[PDB]
Amino acid sequence: GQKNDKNTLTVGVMTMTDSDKERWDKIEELLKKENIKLKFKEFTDYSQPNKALKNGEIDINSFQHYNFLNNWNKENKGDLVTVAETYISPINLFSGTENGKAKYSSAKEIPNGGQIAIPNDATNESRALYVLQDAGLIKLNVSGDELATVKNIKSNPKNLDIKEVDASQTARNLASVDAAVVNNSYAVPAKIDFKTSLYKEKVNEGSKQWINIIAAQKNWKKSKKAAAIKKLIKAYHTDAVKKVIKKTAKGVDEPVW
Ligand code: MET
Repeated sequence: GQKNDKNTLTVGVMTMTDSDKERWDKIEELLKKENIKLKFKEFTDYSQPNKALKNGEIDINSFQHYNFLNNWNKENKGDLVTVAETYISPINLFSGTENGKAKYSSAKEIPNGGQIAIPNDATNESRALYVLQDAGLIKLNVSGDELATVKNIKSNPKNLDIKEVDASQTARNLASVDAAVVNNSYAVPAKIDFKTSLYKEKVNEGSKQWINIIAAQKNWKKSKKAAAIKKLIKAYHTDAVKKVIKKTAKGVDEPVW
């Protein structure tokens, strides 16, 4: 059956944006030459694909950054591994909206006692708190690779309430809160207007932790899928695919190969 078919790979992804479709189209097209067939399982929530991969419902996934992976392994006693890097996806603080329009043109306009929604998984929660500091809204007593929670807020001059919600729910909150940090995987399908960005995460040598990856089981190299996974990586790391991602996700996803 499929799990023991050397020429089929089942890939776990989030609900596909148009740019996701186009890039996986090109990968598929390139993999015909190798007689590999791709199948996709789409997930709606970040807690799902690593569970599905451990359970062997999928052969690899392509949805997360290194941090999320390491953290997920820890919370779950998992042993999933990184097989390759894909793109980085600098995250934004987006203005809350009223009848669809931005309430604020810059972070400094966020009112005293206002509310900001962020992801509630350790690594994206922390990522978002670092963006708030960069946007000039808060100060943290922790720096660099060190994880942050609300407990690390040592300055909050506008007395903002930080509402920790699921990464999948930050977008939905924008109509109810003053601003939210929203992963692009969610921001694009929610059809958020990116003019409402009040701050875009910066990319430096310290951003390797937010590089997205393809993940597999620890023993994938001894599995029926080893050859197909290697071929998939070669197909992903082409100019053809790099061009597709840059064209269709310029400023959203940036290939790192
Ligand atoms: C599930 S960890 C977050 C991954 C998302 N694609 C990002 O780079 O923000």
